[PDB]
This record gives sequence, C-alpha cells and structure tokens, in this order.
Amino acid sequence: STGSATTTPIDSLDDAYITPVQIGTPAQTLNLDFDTGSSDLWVFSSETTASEVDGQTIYTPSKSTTAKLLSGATWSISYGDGSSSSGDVYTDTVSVGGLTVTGQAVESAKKVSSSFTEDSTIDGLLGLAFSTLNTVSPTQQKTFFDNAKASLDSPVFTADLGYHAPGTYNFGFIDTTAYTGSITYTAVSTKQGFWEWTSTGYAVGSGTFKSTSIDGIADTGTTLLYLPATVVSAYWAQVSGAKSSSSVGGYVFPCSATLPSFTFGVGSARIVIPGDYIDFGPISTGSSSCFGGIQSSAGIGINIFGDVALKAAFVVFNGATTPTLGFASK
Repeated sequence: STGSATTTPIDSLDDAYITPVQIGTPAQTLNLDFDTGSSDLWVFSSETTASEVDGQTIYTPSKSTTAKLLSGATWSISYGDGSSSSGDVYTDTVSVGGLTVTGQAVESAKKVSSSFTEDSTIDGLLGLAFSTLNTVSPTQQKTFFDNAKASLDSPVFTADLGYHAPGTYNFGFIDTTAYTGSITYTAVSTKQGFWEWTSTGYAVGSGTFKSTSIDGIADTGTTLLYLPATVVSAYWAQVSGAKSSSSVGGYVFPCSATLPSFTFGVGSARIVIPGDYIDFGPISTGSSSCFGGIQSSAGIGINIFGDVALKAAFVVFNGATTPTLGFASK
C-alpha cells in the first residue's frame, strides 16, 4: 500500500504545516501537524477542557463505531518549545492520504497548553519519530508509520514541504518526479528516538564550504533551523545590522536586508536554503526588525534541522531495518 497527502502552511510565515487525517467511522477529518521529532498522535477532542478549545476541530470518539477506549492508558508530553498536552487513549481507524491503519492509538487530549489553544489551525499532532519516544503509559504505543510499515510497498515516508506553498507527505514510495538530481542517503542514529544524522558542513551565501560534522535531527515539527552558535554567528555576520537580541529571544535583522543563502552538507552533496526562507518577518506588527530563521541551538542541547532546512529539500525517512535519511534538491 501507499498514501499521499498534501500538507499546507498554517500561515504566511510557514510557522507549521497541517495535513488532513481521517479518524474513526464515519471519518472525522482533523488537520494534524506531522512531527518527525515526536511519536504521539494526539488530538483535540470532546474530552478536551472546554476553555482550552478555541476554533479547533475535535475528535469525538463516542461518534465513531470503531473507537475503543484503551483501558487504563494515559499520556503526557512536553515539547521543546515548552508547550504540552495530556489525556487518555483510544484505538481507532486512521487514514492518511488513502493509507489506512486499523487499531491506531489516538491520544485524546484532556488538557492542552496555551500555545495549542491559541493556534486554531492545528487540531493535534501526528508523530513520526521512533516509537520508543511514545509517551503512552503503562503500555507504549506505536506511531502511524510504525503500524503501517509492514503493509507499505517500501518502508519509507517522504517530506516535501513547500516554501509559502503546499507540499506533500508520501508513505510507501519515493516520487521520482518530485526532486532534481539524485537522493543522497546518510546514516541515522536512533539512540535518542529521533531521525538523528550528521551534516558534513555548511556555507554562507557564496562563501567557501566549511567541512565540519554537525549532529542534529530532521524535525518537521520545528519551524526554524537551530545550529551551533559558531555557525549561526558566521551566518548573521554577513547581514548588516543583524544582532542577537536577548529581549526578543534570538537573532534579528533589519527588514530592509537581503539575506544570503545557507548551504548544508549531506555527505558530498549540498542543500541550498535560499535567503528568503530565512526571513520570519517583523518581530511584532509594523516593526522594521525581522526575526531570523537560523538560530542558535545553544541550551537546546541538540541541533535541529527544522522546516527552514527541510523545505529546501525532498527528504526520505527510510524506516528499513537500519534506518537512513535521504536528501535531494528540488
């Protein structure tokens, strides 16, 4: 089997992407944030504290003839951005782009943090990291991909995120029309439960490539590119007037600037992030200070190849017995 679904930016900045997901019988379609940096499929629901729901579409398990309470199971998650959610668990039928999993753990939120409430466009998350990170207790549950894997034509999914435009998540096949040149594959460590890999270096604009190992994670659920302070400083030094602002929470730059591109290495190959992808717009409405899309990972504890990086590529998440990651230009 295979599946193919369009993923759409939630706003004009590509702050996140939503993908429609069918849950239950009859189908209830929710727009979920596919997150290769976590491993829980959780949804706003009829059980979510009413004051914490503001415009989201909810899953109502009592209206699904295939929903079953997973007795005794609870979940609770905290994300790198400080947001969180928790609740109980059902199993139900879940379909993405024509690919169906029966008995998928659907984690129903009883509580969500303010950042989730305030984002009316995201109805929940669909985790695509390794199932070892799943938070369901006392019986850990498998991701949608892990459940689908054996049935897929090939044990892979691909992320093809758009810049200010829709893109595609495919399951079970590689669309050879969706990228240019060849896909370069690179090793993955699953030791921390992430799609963790080592970039071979970087360049700023038309500058020379610096060969240096950068360990990080391919994370569709993180907006920006978080890299070591040395790398980030080298980038922003090429933008007149750019500076790190403790009050704002990262590098800012004059909105009048033209940003240089940023290249990262994948083996001997190179992915070029155009300068415009690095612009996240005014820090507040009407400001002439703009927020940068490349930020320091210092104090995150891990480098994160988030959407800013991934949307410059066609990315293969290869879930073979020994997982690997593939990147192509597009």
